Amino acid sequence: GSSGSSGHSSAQFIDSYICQVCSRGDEDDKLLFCDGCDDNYHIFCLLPPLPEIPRGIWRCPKCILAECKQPPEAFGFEQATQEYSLSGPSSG
Ligand SMILES: [Zn+2]
Ligand SMILES: [Zn+2]
Repeated sequence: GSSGSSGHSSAQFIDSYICQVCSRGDEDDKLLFCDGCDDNYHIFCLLPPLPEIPRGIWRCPKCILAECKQPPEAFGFEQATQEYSLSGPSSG
C-alpha cells in the first residue's frame, strides 16, 4: 500500500582507497591523495608520472586540469572552513 512522505533510509560506508587509473588497492602503499576531491592516484599512473609520494599537499590532474581553465559558470564566493575545537579559550 502507501505510507505518505518517504525517503529517509540511505546508509553507506567506504573506508578504502582505489586508484583512478588502474583500479588497484595493494598499491595503496604509494597512493596519493588529492586536496580537492580526495581521490587515489599512484605515482606510475599519472602523466607525467612521479618518482614517489609527495611531501606537502598534492593534487590530481582531474582537478587541476578542470580549475586551470573552466567556462563562465564558476564565479562567486569561496568556501568557509568550519570552526576549530581546541577546548580552552584564552590563556592565563
Ligand atoms: Zn594506479
Ligand atoms: Zn582531485
